[PDB]
Amino acid sequence: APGTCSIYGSGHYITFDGKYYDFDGHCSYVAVQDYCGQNSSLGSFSIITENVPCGTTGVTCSKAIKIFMGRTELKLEDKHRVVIQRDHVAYTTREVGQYLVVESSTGIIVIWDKRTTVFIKLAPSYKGTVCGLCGNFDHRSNNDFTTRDHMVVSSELDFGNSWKEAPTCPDVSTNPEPCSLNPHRRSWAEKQCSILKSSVFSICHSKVDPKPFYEACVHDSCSCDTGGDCECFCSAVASYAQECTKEGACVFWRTPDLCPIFCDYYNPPHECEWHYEPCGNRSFETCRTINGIHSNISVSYLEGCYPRCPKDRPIYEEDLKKCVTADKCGCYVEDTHYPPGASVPTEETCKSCVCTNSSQVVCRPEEGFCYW
Ligand SMILES: *[C@@H]1O[C@H](CO)[C@@H](O)[C@H](O)[C@H]1NC(C)=O
Ligand SMILES: [Ca+2]
Repeated sequence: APGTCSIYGSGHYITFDGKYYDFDGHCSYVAVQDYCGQNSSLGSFSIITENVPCGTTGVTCSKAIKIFMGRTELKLEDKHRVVIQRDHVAYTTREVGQYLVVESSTGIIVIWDKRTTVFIKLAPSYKGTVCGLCGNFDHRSNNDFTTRDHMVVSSELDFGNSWKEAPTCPDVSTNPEPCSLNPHRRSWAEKQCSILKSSVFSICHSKVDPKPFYEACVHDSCSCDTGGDCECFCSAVASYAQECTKEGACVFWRTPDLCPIFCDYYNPPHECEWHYEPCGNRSFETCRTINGIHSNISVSYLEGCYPRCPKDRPIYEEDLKKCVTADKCGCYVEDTHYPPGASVPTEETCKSCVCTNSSQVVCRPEEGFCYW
């Protein structure tokens, strides 16, 4: 029973609690934090999305995600996870299918597709104790629009604006209407996006209502008018797929003509490792699934290109893109991978260290005084 916030395409949001709503601000904003009480200082983590305008109609798209876990700051930007400041909470950074996943010992998962979409998973412990654009995760939709000042509002725009992180950003006064703005895109938009209501997604229509996702798929196909509309369309179908695969109803919607994916590209010369899985596979073992964070909270189900490793080397080792035996993974220290044999660094005195040929990190003193 975790909660999931979604932020995708050109300004669409799904609170932990099931409220769909659009908001298009050109600022950084608080997707969710637990600094939500009366005290400035009382809380743990904030997750920020930096949004930018995308297209000419005035909509805005998510471009980066900032993660604060206590005094630690991470950014997801330019297809990377980069570290801005660190002193220590534990997090691990895996690539999973299409996505890039940051996972923390404290119940927090960020799932990012390296473009406009992010999912945020919180462990059930956080119920009630969060706030921001994702709501407060208390099973009640009616009340997610709580301003940073603890007032309830009906206005999408007041809500969103009160969760801006830099006060010099201007406020939003209007919610753009891209299809009326760009009627010459209405037809293509409604045709492509009509897959979401078609037979292909039949099984999911019991579990997830496709109206909001269809409407945002059209929104975006009209608003992506500067280049690259097929990525806005495909992103928008994929967000729906996800909710399905979550709520049980994995759909194989991709085809060579519609939103093709090129997993075969990653295959070496005479091999057939890499393959598209539309629902992941739950028993996917990587070197980082085994030696990093192990939360109750599942990410296996994401679509992407996955490798198939042999019996003789069942464990995919992300960092060197090779298959290996569990004991030849290497070492992880502060989410940094050292291979067997490599030397592991040490802000400690007279103490040298090594990652062994068995994926353990062990240290040795140096008597050059200092001893055992
Ligand atoms: C909470 O606010 C009080 C003042 O209301 C302040 O003394 C305190 O340092 C703040 N943070 C805490 C107690 O962690
Ligand atoms: Ca709520």
